[PDB]
Amino acid sequence: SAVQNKLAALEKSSGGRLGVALIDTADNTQVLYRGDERFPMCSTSKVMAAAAVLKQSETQKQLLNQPVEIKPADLVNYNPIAEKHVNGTMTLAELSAAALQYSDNTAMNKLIAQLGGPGGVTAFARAIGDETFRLDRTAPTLNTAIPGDPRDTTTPRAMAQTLRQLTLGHALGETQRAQLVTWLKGNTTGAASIRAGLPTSWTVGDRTGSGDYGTTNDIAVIWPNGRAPLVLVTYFTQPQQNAESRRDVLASAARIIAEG
Ligand SMILES: *C(=O)[C@@H](NC(=O)/C(=N/OC)c1csc(N)n1)[C@@H]1N=C(C(=O)O)C(=C)CS1
Repeated sequence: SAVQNKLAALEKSSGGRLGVALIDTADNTQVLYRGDERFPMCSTSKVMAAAAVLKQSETQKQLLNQPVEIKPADLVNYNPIAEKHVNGTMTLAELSAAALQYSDNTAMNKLIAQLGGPGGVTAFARAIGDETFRLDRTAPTLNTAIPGDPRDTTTPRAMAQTLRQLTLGHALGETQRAQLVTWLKGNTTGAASIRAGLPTSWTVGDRTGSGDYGTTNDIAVIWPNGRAPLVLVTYFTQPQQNAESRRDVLASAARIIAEG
């Protein structure tokens, strides 16, 4: 397709490896670029973890208000919200918001711990039909993004299908799906990523990720106006261990999708 040549040229003009999956929920048509290659998910894995806790809350009705202690030993590499509540508590709802809206890695680990370890996150993926997602490590080591490492990876096609079901489908209960939508719409870390490539009149919720090898990720659900919503995954990683972030590549991929 014309879009695929447009993305291949963007990739060639980036020096790295680009993966894209778009779901047009008008006719279930899809645009895929390296859609079945594995990419390090990095902090985009927070969507699966937060959704898995939301699924638990369908049975445990008060689970989101459960306080969780934040201890000095819980702190890791990037802790913007959790560091404000050390020696106190945060609720699972507050931890979910911190993970999904500020990329707080301590919050992600509290979600993982609530699910019984990384295997509890992968389990929820399999329970909703995602046979590709795998979470193997806690934060921050899940973001090492080493070329060829199968750990903590998924494919663009699989993540796009999962994100649809979580945010627009019925993989979650209605109150839970709406809460995840509110959290994603309120993300603060995505202004330079997919959001920067789309028309200003489209509503977006997304969740970014980054890691070594200049790994720069964003997954988003997009509501243009008066038409069927979109689901877009843009993953990008580079050959150099110390490569710089390239959020502009995700913005440019979204623009290219949006054109077609
Ligand atoms: C998720 O992607 C998080 N990334 C990391 O913690 C990384 N460290 O892993 C050892 C990392 C290495 S280089 C880099 N840019 N991140 C958090 N995610 C984001 C995000 O939204 O991209 C952050 C900017 C805070 S770290």
